[PDB]
Amino acid sequence: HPPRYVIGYALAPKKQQSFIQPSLVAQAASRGMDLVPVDASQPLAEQGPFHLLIHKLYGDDWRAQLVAFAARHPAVPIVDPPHAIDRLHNRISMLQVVSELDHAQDSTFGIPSQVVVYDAAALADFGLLAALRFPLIAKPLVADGTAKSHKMSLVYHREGLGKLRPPLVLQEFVNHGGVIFKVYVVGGHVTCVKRRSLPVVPPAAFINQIAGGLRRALGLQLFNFDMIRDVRAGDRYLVIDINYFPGYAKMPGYETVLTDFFWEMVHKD
Amino acid sequence: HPPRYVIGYALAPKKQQSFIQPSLVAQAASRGMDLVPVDASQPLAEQGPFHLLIHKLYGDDWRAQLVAFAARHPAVPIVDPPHAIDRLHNRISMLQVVSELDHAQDSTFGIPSQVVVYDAAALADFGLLAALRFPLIAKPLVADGTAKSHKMSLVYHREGLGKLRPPLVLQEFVNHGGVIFKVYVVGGHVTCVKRRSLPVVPPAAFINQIAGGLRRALGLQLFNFDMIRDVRAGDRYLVIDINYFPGYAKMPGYETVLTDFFWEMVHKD
Ligand SMILES: [Cl-]
Ligand SMILES: [Cl-]
Repeated sequence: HPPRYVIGYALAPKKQQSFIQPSLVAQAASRGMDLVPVDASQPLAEQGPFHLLIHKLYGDDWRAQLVAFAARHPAVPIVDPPHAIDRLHNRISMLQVVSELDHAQDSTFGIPSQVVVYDAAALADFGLLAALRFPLIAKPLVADGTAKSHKMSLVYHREGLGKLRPPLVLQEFVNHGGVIFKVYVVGGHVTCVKRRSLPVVPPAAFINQIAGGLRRALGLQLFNFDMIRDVRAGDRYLVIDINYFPGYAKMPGYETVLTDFFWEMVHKD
Repeated sequence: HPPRYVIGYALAPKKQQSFIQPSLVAQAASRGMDLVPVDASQPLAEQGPFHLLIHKLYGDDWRAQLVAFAARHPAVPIVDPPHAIDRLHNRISMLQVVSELDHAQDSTFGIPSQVVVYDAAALADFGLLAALRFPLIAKPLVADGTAKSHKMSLVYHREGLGKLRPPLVLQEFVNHGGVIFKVYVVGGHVTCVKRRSLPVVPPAAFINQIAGGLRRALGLQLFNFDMIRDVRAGDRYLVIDINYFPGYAKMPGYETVLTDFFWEMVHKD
């Protein structure tokens, strides 16, 4: 009796293997939603009508197909738009966006200061590096997340630092008490994981406002953010990283969370 | 007998006053080129045919008119495209682009390392700031050049630093021997000014290759860059700033340089 919605999905085979699971496909179809793979080997405008597109692909060809799609079909949502995803690719611009949140709660929300190093010479000669407290978080300045060496790494000593490839961004990583909070966000829904960095949770209303703010600022429905407590004061939180469309299939109950999401998106008013 | 070219110009009144001078307009017309102001109070597609557009305006309305213009008239050059100008607005992304030049000359070309500070708290608490050698160069992280307080400033002491507005980018400014080189570029043409920062020139072939590289990397025909010698080694140069469409009317002979440019652009093959 009631009509059916197509969710097209354009994902790499490994993301497909991990995120598109029998349980997801079956729950979604049970509620009237058909997850349908997108032929990477064929144009998007040549592909069957969609009420919703989700993807995690990069590259000029894909972005092009999506811009075309967006022009041709303004009412069909894209999760997430390529321009919104680009906002994550420069670490310094990403954190620029997070700076623009209003904080106007009894918990405070800061961004950590960063050192940017652009060449081999600087990595050896820059005096300021010799007054940095290890361990350090290092990330290439522009990445995307695709290459394995576009990921955050710890550095325990100067010698480890000198073997990294510039341009990179460094952050002191010492005020956190050995605890990271990975926060997974799916539209208006938030979930939170204490993890022990170096291989006592924040107030839930606070985390919700932060997730709310990042979502409005980045224009992404699917991300996680890492945060730490500043254990100097013990009421101050710092966002240290944001990653697009993370590995939700590790969270139990993810199929229910993503199916409710998919359904919210295909009733977008 | 030979045909005439229209150069449309969209500039703020103060840039108009300084750059559009009787000598320019008269030299250009003498060579068959009509500089014609653009009605800011009317749409661009409603304005008379142009063989060339030069502008120094910012804002979503202008960028829109230009994107439209670019779609409708691909063969008409725009100096410079808005997306190319945006490449200058984040100091860290700007220097990212300059990092990507090949250097493959007996002179070396580096980028200085930068500290990025995002909030008031960090400006007071960040330990790394207390091991920085003054004087410092400070610039807001995103600017555009429009507001007067979107310009590079010197900082002589910690107390001066604590009164600046984050997010900002800091650079140690101590290795330069008190000498800045402002380098003005107009398409393939370069010119060079020794200036005494804190209120013995580089090889010309070196400066030309750098200007060449920045021009190809940024996709801007009209900029200047500031460079210093590293006076430790005395053969190593660092780009410390780039500014779109600078005050050429201060250089004597600028009318001849810009008229030859305008003419090169309206024979673009
Ligand atoms: Cl997954
Ligand atoms: Cl001028």
